[PDB]
Amino acid sequence: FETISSETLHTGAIFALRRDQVRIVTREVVEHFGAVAIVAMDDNGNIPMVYQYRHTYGRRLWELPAGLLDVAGEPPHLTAARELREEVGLQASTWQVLVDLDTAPGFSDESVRVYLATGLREVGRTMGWYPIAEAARRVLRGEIVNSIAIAGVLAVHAVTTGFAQPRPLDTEWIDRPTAFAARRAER
Amino acid sequence: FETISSETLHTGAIFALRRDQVRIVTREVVEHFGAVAIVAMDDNGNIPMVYQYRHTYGRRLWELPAGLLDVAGEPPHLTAARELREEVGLQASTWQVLVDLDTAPGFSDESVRVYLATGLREVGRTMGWYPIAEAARRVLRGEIVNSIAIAGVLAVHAVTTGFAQPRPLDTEWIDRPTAFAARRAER
Repeated sequence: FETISSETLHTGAIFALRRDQVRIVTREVVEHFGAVAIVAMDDNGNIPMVYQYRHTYGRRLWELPAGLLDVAGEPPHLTAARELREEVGLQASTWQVLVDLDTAPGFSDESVRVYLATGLREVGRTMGWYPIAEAARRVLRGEIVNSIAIAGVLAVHAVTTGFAQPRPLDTEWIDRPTAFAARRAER
Repeated sequence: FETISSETLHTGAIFALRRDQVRIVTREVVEHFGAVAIVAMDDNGNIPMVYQYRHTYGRRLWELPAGLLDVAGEPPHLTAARELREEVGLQASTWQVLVDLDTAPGFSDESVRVYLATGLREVGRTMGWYPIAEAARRVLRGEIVNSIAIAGVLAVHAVTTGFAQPRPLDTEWIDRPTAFAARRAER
């Protein structure tokens, strides 16, 4: 394919709208920072999940601890650990790549990297702990709909059943976003 | 929460950008038609998947047959069957709700309903057939990243392993989008 022209329609706080002419059709793309989420499994096979309000839906959704890659230069790995700390008060000795997901391939360039964190310590000084199998049944029951949470929960479920394995932190993130970050629209 | 004001920033072909002031912070939402995807499992436990180019990522991705709910009044169920036909030349005797997913809860109201279609007939006159277990391993291997495809594949995988069950077509779709459709910006 060929990108004829690129035009910015609007730049917001967390994303930008750009219209491209493609080889000829209009292709409006929502540039995004990209994000990271964490599936922190304890030694008993349970994971922590948060209950957060999502304006887009006008209600609260059960999700994995997660955050945007809105810190220029900060490694996703670091961002993920920082978020696990802030969100559920946990630090993990081990970090591996569970699954990457492209949220809305149809209109945005956001990609989310989900990590599997184990060897947990409770640090610091709404959320719930769910056994992985129950979290999985919740997904298949519609109680968990957030796309990042679905991927993470079913992915770790496939891992805890012996079906698959996690991955090295250095696993390539094929679609990690870069456009919105490259704009540096701030200051 | 309280929605103070709603302002439309831009209306496109498949989505609209609206900025809301929430109880006070800015909350830009991408209104979407919503979409449907189909996991058509044959009697041997294999499903068809398409290899489609996604401008947002600048490459082709493996996905499930899917389409937008851009047909006013048309039942998702109908849209899904139409898409299964057009995309992979299949008609299914049985239709059940596999899983619903909210793609990007952070900035868009799109929600996607994934159906499990069985009792297949090849009708009519790129895509591939993958055994469910292999499709599942592809996900956990990063070969399948589309969020809708991930949900569908791992969901049917949990079903084919006896872990969970599908659902009636009348299952409630909690976050089926309505805002963009309600605008009726056309003609």
